[PDB]
Order: sequence, then C-alpha cells, then structure tokens
Amino acid sequence: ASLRQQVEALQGQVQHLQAAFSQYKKVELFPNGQSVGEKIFKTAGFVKPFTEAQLLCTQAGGQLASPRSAAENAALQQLVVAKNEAAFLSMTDSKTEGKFTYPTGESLVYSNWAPGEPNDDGGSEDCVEIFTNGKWNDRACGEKRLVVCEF
Amino acid sequence: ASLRQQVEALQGQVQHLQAAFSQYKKVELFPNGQSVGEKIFKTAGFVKPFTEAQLLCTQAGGQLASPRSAAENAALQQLVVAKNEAAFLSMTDSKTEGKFTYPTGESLVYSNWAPGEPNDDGGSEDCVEIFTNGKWNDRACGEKRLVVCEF
Amino acid sequence: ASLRQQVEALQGQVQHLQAAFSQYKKVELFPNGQSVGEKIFKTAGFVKPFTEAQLLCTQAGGQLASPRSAAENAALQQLVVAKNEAAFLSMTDSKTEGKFTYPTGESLVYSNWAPGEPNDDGGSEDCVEIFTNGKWNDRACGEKRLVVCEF
Ligand SMILES: OC[C@H]1O[C@H](O[C@H]2[C@H](O)[C@@H](O)[C@@H](O[C@H]3[C@H](O)[C@@H](O)[C@H](O)O[C@@H]3CO)O[C@@H]2CO)[C@H](O)[C@@H](O)[C@@H]1O
Ligand SMILES: OC[C@H]1O[C@H](O[C@H]2[C@H](O)[C@@H](O)[C@@H](O[C@H]3[C@H](O)[C@@H](O)[C@H](O)O[C@@H]3CO)O[C@@H]2CO)[C@H](O)[C@@H](O)[C@@H]1O
Ligand SMILES: OC[C@H]1O[C@H](O[C@H]2[C@H](O)[C@@H](O)[C@@H](O[C@H]3[C@H](O)[C@@H](O)[C@H](O)O[C@@H]3CO)O[C@@H]2CO)[C@H](O)[C@@H](O)[C@@H]1O
Ligand SMILES: [Ca+2]
Ligand SMILES: [Ca+2]
Ligand SMILES: [Ca+2]
Ligand SMILES: [Ca+2]
Ligand SMILES: [Ca+2]
Ligand SMILES: [Ca+2]
Ligand SMILES: [Ca+2]
Ligand SMILES: [Ca+2]
Ligand SMILES: [Ca+2]
Repeated sequence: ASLRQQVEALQGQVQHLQAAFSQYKKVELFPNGQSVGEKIFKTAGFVKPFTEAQLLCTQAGGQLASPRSAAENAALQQLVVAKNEAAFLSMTDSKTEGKFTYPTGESLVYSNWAPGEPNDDGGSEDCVEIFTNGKWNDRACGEKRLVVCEF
Repeated sequence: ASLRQQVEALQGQVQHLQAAFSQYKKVELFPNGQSVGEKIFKTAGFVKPFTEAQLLCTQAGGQLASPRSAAENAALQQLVVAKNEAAFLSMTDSKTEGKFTYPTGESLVYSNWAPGEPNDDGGSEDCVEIFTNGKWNDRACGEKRLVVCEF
Repeated sequence: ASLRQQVEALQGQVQHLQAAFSQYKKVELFPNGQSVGEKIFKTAGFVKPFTEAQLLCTQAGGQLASPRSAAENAALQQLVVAKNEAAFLSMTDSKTEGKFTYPTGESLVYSNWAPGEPNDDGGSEDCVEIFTNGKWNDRACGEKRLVVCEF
C-alpha cells in the first residue's frame, strides 16, 4: 500500500523533471545545435583540419557530422549556413581511393554529392566537406573546415 | 514484494537525476543564460538586425527577449552588461506607429523607457533596444544589436 | 495489484529521461566543458582579472577551477590547451603569504607547481595560473586570465 503511494510520488517528480528538461533542451541547442530525429549536431564554432576535428568529436564522446538522410543533411546545412562556413563530414576514402566509408568502415547509405564529385582533385582529396548549399565535395583533409560533431 | 526493491531502485534513479539535472542547469546557463521565474534568457553572443534576430529565436523554439517585469528586465540586463552590447527586444510598433506590441499582438504590460523615449527619431524607429543601463530606446530595426532569446 | 504495471511504466519514463539527459550532457560539454568524476569544468571562453573571474563563477552557482588531483588537473588542462590561454585557479595565498588555500580557507591537498614556483615574484603574486603544459605558477591577481568555473 505504501508502495502505491511511493509510486505516485515518483510520478510527480518525474513529470517535473520531464517538463523542466524539455525547456533546457531548447535553451542548450541555441544557437549552435540542431536536433533531427534522435540525432543532435553541434558545431564548435571554429575551423580545424580533419584530423584535429575528428579527435575533438571523438574525445567529446561523439563523432564528426555524418548525415545519413536528406533530413539530417538539411539539419546540418542549417548550421553551416548560420556560420557561413563549410564543414567536414566524418567520411573518407583514405583506406581505398574512391570508396568512401564512415569511421566504422561501412559504406555510405546516403550522399549528396555535387555534380561530378567526388573527383579526387589533384589526386589528393580524401575528406568530404558540405557546402552552404548542402552539396558534398571531396576535399584535401589538410584544409580547415567548420567543426560539427554529432551526438 | 520484489516490487519493493524495484521501487527503491527507481527512487534512487530519480534522486540521482534530480541532482544531476540541477548541476547541469548551472553549467548550461554559464555564461550566456539567465533564469528568472519560469523564463530563461540566452544570448547568441553576437549581433544581428531585427528581422534576422527574430528569425533565429523563432526557429530555435523561442522568441526575442520580452521582459514583462522589473525582475525579467534586470535578468536580461545582466546579459547585456556582461557582453557590453545593447540588445533588441521583441516588441515593435511597426504596424501602428506609437503603439508598441509583442510578437503575439497584445499591447505592452510593462515598459522601462529611457527619459524622452520612445521618440521615433527620424520618423523611423520601430524596434526596441535595451541599454546596458537597463533602459529601453526605440531604434531603427535595421541596426545590428545583441541577439538574446527567451525560452 | 496493477502497481506492478505502474512501476513498469515509470521504469520506462525514467530510463527514457536517463538516455536523453546523457545525450544532452555530452552535447553541453562540447567544446567548452570537461567532466571528471562528479565535477564539471566549463570555460567562459574569455579572460578576466581574478576578482572579476571569481565573481562570475560564484554568481553562476559554482567557483573558480580548483583541481584537487592529477585527474582533475589534466581535465582542466584540456580546456586551457583548447583555448591556448592560461587560466586562473581559485586558490590564493592572500591571507598568509606562502600558504595557498581554497576559497573555504583549507590548505591545498594537491599542487602542480612548475619548477621554481611558487616564488611570489616581485613581492606580489598571490593568485595561481595553470599553463598550457598543466603546471602552476603564482601570478599577480590583477592579470587577466581564462575564466574556468567548476560545478
Ligand atoms: O579546391 C578544390 C575544389 O575546387 C573546385 O571547387 C570549387 C567549385 O567548383 C566552385 O563553384 C565553388 O563551389 C561553391 C558552389 O558553387 C556553391 O554552390 C556552394 O554554396 O559553395 C561552394 C564552395 O565555395 O568553390 C569550390 C572550391 O571551394 C572543384 O569543383 C572541387 O571538386 C575541388 O575539390
Ligand atoms: O541613434 C538614434 C538614437 O540617438 C539618441 O540616443 C543616444 C543617447 O542620447 C546617448 O546618451 C547615448 O545613450 C546611452 C545612455 O546615455 C547610457 O546611459 C546607456 O548605458 O547607453 C546608451 C547607449 O550608448 O547613445 C544613444 C545612441 O546609441 C536618442 O536619444 C535616441 O532616442 C535615438 O533613437
Ligand atoms: O610574469 C611573472 C612571471 O615571470 C616568469 O614566468 C615566465 C616563465 O619564466 C617563461 O618560461 C614562460 O613560462 C611558460 C612555460 O615555460 C611553458 O612550459 C608553459 O606551457 O607556458 C608558460 C607561460 O607562457 O612565461 C612565463 C610568464 O608568463 C617567472 O618564472 C614566474 O615565476 C613569474 O610569475
Ligand atoms: Ca587517396
Ligand atoms: Ca580520394
Ligand atoms: Ca572535389
Ligand atoms: Ca513607424
Ligand atoms: Ca516608431
Ligand atoms: Ca529613440
Ligand atoms: Ca602576498
Ligand atoms: Ca604570494
Ligand atoms: Ca611566480
């Protein structure tokens, strides 16, 4: 009997937490975050070469932005447009030229390559950048692009 | 009766969440947010013209800062002072000159105008900025001011 | 006794909340915060003299970074390195020259002084800064250093 009362009490505490937290979710994502589905993109707000950008995301418990649908790509694009800086995606073809994969090693399930890309320009573009127009282009990993991680 | 040991686990989970959530709130608000009552003000840390600022807040799930009491205005003022950048409020008299209203449409229920304001200087001041001193002044919507949203 | 089904329900809500909270926490800390044990360090991203930095942290419900172990120091070093700006710690020897203490008055339980430090150079170094290499140096409280608070 006391348990039924203890349960109701917990119900009230949970409802409170749920409500308060929903508000802080909005506050937190402003202005550098974007929620799409169960994924959250967040930009560090600055540019870094691929290797450094990758380390920043992984050490933070996430990974570089990896849009796997038109919906996610559009969400990521909003951050890129807002910062007016193209960003690096997580995928590369460093292992096998022409074969882009996620950090897991799996093949792409979605892509939004600009016409003619990837073209491995100069024979040395193994990373991927997303333009403010939302399209993808393979680019030199040594370049510095906006750091956007996904969680 | 095993339900009793399960309730005990739940109680522990909720207390842990209450403690973690409270700590997280302080972290989030530092150093660009202010909690006042049920409202939360948060600055984007940069400036933008009115239209742009308004869009940013709306798309983020909130709206431009709309202080409705001396208490809210003081909370907002802290952010303005910290950043040393005057900010736009959500209110405007763009529809009917001389009559400032909220994004919703209702008339002002609180105001903290500087002496002599609003004066529609140049016959073209329909937006509202709040100075580091906390006072309000009607200013051209085309000017760039600190973006501060409320949630 | 559908209380067993009622407990099942809350079990699900609490776990759903635990998952969302864990995700938003990681997002929150990227890229200006660092979690170590139950402590959370977060930098404001800018510099301020000691008194102003201390006030910012206290007003935020926390205090200046106070590394109490090699683990916490390394965590704080990450933020300093990321911003490439030495930061102030909370400890000072203002009360009794030579004896550094925490805001509570307790003497240090951990230190990471650089060789030759602390030296009270010039006869007036009562604050402490942590370099990008993680070592400490007593420095004039009037200098402006990175603001990092702990919650
Ligand atoms: O530098 C190596 C890359 O060089 C070429 O890329 C050019 C595009 O050809 C050029 O049009 C422009 O791309 C912009 C695109 O037209 C625009 O719609 C979008 O919003 O932003 C893009 C980025 O500014 O500039 C890029 C170079 O930055 C080449 O096509 C590409 O394959 C090479 O990797
Ligand atoms: O530019 C159009 C506005 O021009 C006039 O505003 C001036 C004030 O007259 C001037 O004193 C100064 O206001 C500052 C105020 O005195 C100070 O206490 C506060 O902390 O900051 C204010 C902003 O710097 O500058 C403003 C212009 O920015 C005119 O009075 C106003 O109605 C016109 O809209
Ligand atoms: O200004 C008062 C301090 O002056 C002296 O400090 C110097 C060091 O002597 C100098 O080597 C350099 O320290 C750097 C340290 O060698 C390096 O490993 C670390 O990553 O960064 C340090 C800071 O750039 O600069 C400091 C001054 O900033 C004096 O030794 C010290 O006791 C005085 O307080
Ligand atoms: Ca290659
Ligand atoms: Ca390639
Ligand atoms: Ca290319
Ligand atoms: Ca008008
Ligand atoms: Ca007007
Ligand atoms: Ca005016
Ligand atoms: Ca002294
Ligand atoms: Ca001293
Ligand atoms: Ca010294």
